[PDB]
Amino acid sequence: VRVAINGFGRIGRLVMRIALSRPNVEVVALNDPFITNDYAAYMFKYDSTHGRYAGEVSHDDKHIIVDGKKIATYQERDPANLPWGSSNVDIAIDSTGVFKELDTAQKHIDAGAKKVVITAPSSTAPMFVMGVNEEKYTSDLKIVSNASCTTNCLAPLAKVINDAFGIEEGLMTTVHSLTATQSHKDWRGGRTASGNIIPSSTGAAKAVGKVLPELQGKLTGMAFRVPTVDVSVVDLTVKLNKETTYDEIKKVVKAAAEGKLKGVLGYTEDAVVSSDFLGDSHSSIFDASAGIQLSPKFVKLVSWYDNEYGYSTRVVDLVEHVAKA
Ligand SMILES: *[C@H](CC(=O)Nc1ccc(C#C)cc1)C(=O)OC
Repeated sequence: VRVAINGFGRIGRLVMRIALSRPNVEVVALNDPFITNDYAAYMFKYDSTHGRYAGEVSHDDKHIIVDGKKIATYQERDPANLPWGSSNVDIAIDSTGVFKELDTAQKHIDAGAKKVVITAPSSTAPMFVMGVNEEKYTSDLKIVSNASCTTNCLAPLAKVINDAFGIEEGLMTTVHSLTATQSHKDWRGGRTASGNIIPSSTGAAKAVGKVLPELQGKLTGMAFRVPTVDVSVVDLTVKLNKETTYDEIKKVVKAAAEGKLKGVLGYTEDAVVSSDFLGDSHSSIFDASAGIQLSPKFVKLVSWYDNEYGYSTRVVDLVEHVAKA
């Protein structure tokens, strides 16, 4: 599968690291009008949290070069100008977060790509979360969104819990890290991040309603942003339809993690802390020891996620899936 990446922020760079390692995915091109090839190579080589790339990185006037593989580079403000038809780009991965609707992501189709994968939530493109609703994709949909990293953490765990015990209602808190610098629409967010706990909204709990229609209207929540490494944790307080015990929840989650959700949902019982998940490619790692059940239908469930790395692995997953179709 021949892919091109638009945008070389955190996500585009990690999607590229992962796609270089996928045997059936070939990275053909990169586009980003705001950086030069030498900065792109620097940014790709170094990462404060996910380590130096274990391989050789350089560049020339027309490529970024990774372990010898030359990857053509472009600087187009308008993706309609990119040579995707000429380059034979099967799937364009858009990680700019600005061409994230059906009419704007269309530009990659116009430029010659067969399909587009938006690495950001979308109001108009269909949204897919691996292990939740990817079986619902059909090969006539040409533009799709991988939702958000918090949605990717919550939705697999919510699906498992709802399938086994039913969710009547749930309230979610995410203790959310500073990913990168991501302030006149959000006053709390313009305060110094570095020493503060900063409450914030989130649409993650409601976007689960898109990929799990049966949970529509049954979840909401909020976030506390903290100044830690790029690993966050979801704190899900659910009212259940059916009585259960915490050991039963553990077995159900563990079975899904070892079975149908292998590689997407993880499971631990160790005395973990957030930095133990830097680089973890799961969407959601259930922390069995951190959760707590009060009564047979009322439980707090806890799940970790590297908010860049698991998401970016799911992106390349969705790319292969959309291609396998
Ligand atoms: C996952 C990474 C991420 O969570 N970025 C993020 C989201 C919300 C806020 C706020 C307020 C800050 C940073 C991702 O990129 O999904 C879109």
